[PDB]
Amino acid sequence: GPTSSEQIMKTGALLLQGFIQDRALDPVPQDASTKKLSESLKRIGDELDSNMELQRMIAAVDTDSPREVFFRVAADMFSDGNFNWGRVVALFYFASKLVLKALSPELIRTIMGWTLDFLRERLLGWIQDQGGWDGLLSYFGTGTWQTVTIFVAGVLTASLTIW
Repeated sequence: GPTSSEQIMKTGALLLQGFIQDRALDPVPQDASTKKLSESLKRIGDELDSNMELQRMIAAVDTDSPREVFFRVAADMFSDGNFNWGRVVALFYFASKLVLKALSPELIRTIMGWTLDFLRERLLGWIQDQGGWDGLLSYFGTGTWQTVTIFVAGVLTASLTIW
């Protein structure tokens, strides 16, 4: 079921992989909720793509160690010990941005593993408490593409600054 850790990891990999192919390994087949989730992540990422302060900040991380900056940003976004879906979206979106800079190639799988490792270690308990990824569906329903973007862009920009 969708609260099983194994299902959460699998759906998470699929959402992350499918999301990284938007902004820029074979697509194992998908379900109905996960299709709705992929469409939503695409919409948010397009909206985040046009958030100018966010893009200015992402352009500001001159990163010779993508792993260093990635774990510093993921930790900082969660360093208060709380969780919410906006931070998760921020995490996925930032991983996709690191992929884009690497387009100068095996890093897709590398960066995906960083994100799923952070997901498993730091986030899985909270997602279980949410009922699984359906929690994220609700988060997109309770709001507006343009409204949720403000908050995702807010958490990601704040974290990129500390670094």
